[PDB]
Amino acid sequence: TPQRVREAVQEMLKYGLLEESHKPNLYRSALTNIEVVDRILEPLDLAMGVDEVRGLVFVTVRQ
Amino acid sequence: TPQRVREAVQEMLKYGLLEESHKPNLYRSALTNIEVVDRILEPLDLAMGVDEVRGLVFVTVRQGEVAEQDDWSHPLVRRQRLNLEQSLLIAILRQHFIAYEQESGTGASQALVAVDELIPQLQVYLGELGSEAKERNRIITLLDQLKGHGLVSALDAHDRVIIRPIITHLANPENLQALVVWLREQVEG
Repeated sequence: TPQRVREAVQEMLKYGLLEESHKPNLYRSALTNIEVVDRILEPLDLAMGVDEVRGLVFVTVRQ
Repeated sequence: TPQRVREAVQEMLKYGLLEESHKPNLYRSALTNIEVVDRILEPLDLAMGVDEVRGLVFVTVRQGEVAEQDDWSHPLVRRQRLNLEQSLLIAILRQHFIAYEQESGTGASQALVAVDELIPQLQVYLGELGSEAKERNRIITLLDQLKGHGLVSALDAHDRVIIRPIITHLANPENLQALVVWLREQVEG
């Protein structure tokens, strides 16, 4: 598991959201690794939602 | 991922610890899945400690490949640090817990200590205040601050407090040795 992917996952789980204007590196890491983030968050019953209009990465309770 | 594993991990993260005497099923679910929980918590820089003698499952900050981390700069840590007065009170509570545990056998019990018993022992170190009310309020404030870290419980109607078992892992001989070395360095300069 890449270090950048782990850092982005930690930041997303902590702050609950990711913005490209604030953290371009984590946003790019998570945007290009959507399948990786989904696989990571599946055991936690969580899913990642992406709004590329505003560069907003959020978490939703998958069900 | 099994439902029991996810539920146990989420509950343990929510509360910070799992005790068999309170949550036996969750304790059984988490104890038999050491590798699964380790894999789950590895990306989050967290680790699981198990004490089957005391039947406790606790969560600690995983040690990365850094010589000094201070163990408080982790983003998910919300607790504040511990000063000398709280540390001395914790040491007193650990001595009392050792006394309670040595004369203990088969059966379920808890470590209960009254405030008035602890009053003179801490008076020996800190000193003596003019009024008993001032000392009692100081003790109450210290106990409340320590309860904010999940080490004791709320005072009962008979002026007693219950010591949580986690202090045993908080006051392990390695941490005690580190604190003793640090205090020795502080006093000598």
